Amino acid sequence: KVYNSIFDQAYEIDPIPYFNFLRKHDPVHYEESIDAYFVSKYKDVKYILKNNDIFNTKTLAKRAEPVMKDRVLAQMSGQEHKSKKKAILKGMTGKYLENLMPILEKRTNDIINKHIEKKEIDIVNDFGKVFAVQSSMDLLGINLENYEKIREWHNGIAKFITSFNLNDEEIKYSLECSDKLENYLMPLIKDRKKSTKDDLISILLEYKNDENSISDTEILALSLNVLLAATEPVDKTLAYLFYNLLKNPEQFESVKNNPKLIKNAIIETLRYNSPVQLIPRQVSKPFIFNNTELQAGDTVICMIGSANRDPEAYSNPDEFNIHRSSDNTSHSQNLSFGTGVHTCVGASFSLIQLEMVAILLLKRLKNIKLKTMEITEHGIYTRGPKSMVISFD
Ligand code: HEM
Ligand SMILES: CC(C)C[C@@H]1NC(=O)[C@H](CC(C)C)NC1=O
Repeated sequence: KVYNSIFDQAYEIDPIPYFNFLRKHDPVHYEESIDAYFVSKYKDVKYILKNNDIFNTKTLAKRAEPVMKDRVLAQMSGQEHKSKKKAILKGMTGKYLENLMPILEKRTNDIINKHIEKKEIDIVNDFGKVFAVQSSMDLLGINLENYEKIREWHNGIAKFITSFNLNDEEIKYSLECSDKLENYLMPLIKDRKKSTKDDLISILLEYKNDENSISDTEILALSLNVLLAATEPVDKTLAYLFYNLLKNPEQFESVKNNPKLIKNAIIETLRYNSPVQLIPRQVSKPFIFNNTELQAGDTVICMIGSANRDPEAYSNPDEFNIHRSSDNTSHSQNLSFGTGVHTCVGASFSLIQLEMVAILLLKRLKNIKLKTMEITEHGIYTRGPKSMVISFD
C-alpha cells in the first residue's frame, strides 16, 4: 500500500517534500486515479525524453487534440516534425525576431505605463498574464483588439490540457473555449492566405511539403499550440524571477550591478520553480527503471521540477543561486524546456523575451520592494504564484 500521492492536497501546496520522498523511495510512482507513473529522478526523466522511440507522445492525442482541433507539433515525428518545427522557429528567429522584439518592448512599456503612477504592480495579474497573451498574438500575427477574450478562451483550453479528471461541466466549458477560438481564428487564417503577412500564421500557410499545403485546421492546431505553449509559462516565470531575486537581496543587487547576470537568473528560476512541471509519454514496449516494471501502453509522467532539484544533478538543489556554473560542485543542464526531439522550440526566444522584460522593469521601476512577502502557488501540471506584487518609486 502507498500513502504519498501526487493528488494529496499537501502536494499542490508544497511539492518539494514529495520530490525528495519520491526520488529516494519511489522514483517510478504509480497513481491509480489516473493509471500513470510519475518519474522523479533527473537521470530517468532525461532518459525518457531522450528516447522518443521508446517513450512516445501518443498521450497528447488524448490530453490535447480535443481542444487543439488537430495534431500538435509534439505529436509529430520524423521529417514532418523536423520540418514544421523549423517552420515555427523561423517565426521567432532571423528577421521575424528582429521585427518582433521592438513590438514586445512596446507591449512591456504600455503595461508599465498603465501602472507606473500607482507605485505598485502585480507581476502575475497586471503584467505577466497580459503581456504573455499579447506577445503570443504578436508572434502569431493576431491583432490585439480582442486580446481579453483570447486570454479567457486560452485559459479554458489550457485548463483542459493541464488538468486531470475534470468533470463534465468543466470539459464542456473548455471545449466551448476551443470552439470560440476556432470561430475567431479561422476567418483570420483565410484572410491571411489571400494576403500574406510577416507572421507565424503566414509562415504556416506558406509551408510546403512535397508541393503540398496543409489543411487550415492543421494551421489552426499549430496556431493554438503556439498560443498555449508561449502564453502559459510566461507570467509564472516572470513572477518567480522577481520573487526569488527579492527573497535573495544580495543576488538581486548583483543583477542590478551586472545586467549580464539576468540570463543566468532566468535559467536558475526555470530550474528552481519550473513552470511546466509535468511531461507525459506513452511506453511503447516492456521496460524497467530501478525495479518498477512498465508495460506497452502504460503512461509515464516526467516530473520536471523534481528532476531539476535532483542532488545527483545539482549541488544544494533546493537553494536558489543565480551563480551556478558548470565551470565551478555539481551542475547539469536543467530540463525546464524538455530535452531530445521535442525540446521547446521557443526556448531561446523565451530567454530573450524574458530578459528584455526584466531589463525594462529594472530600468523603469526604481527601488523595487517586495509586497507579496509569501507567495501561494497553484497548479501541479503548470505552476505559479497566484499573485506577486512589488512596489516602486
Ligand atoms: C519559459 C517559457 C517556456 C517553457 C518553460 C516551455 C516549456 C516547454 C517544454 C517543457 C516543452 C516539452 C514538451 C514535451 O516534451 O512534451 C515545450 C515544447 C514546446 N514549446 Fe515551449 N516552453 C516555453 C515557451 C514556449 C514558447 C515561447 C513557444 C513559442 C512557440 C513554445 C512552443 C513550444 C512548442 C511548439 C513545443 C513542442 C516542441 C516539439 O514538439 O518539438 N514554447 N515547451
Ligand atoms: C502544449 C502541449 C499539447 C504540447 C507541448 N507540451 C508542453 O508541455 C509545452 C508547454 C505547455 C504544457 C504549456 N508545450 C508543448 O508544445
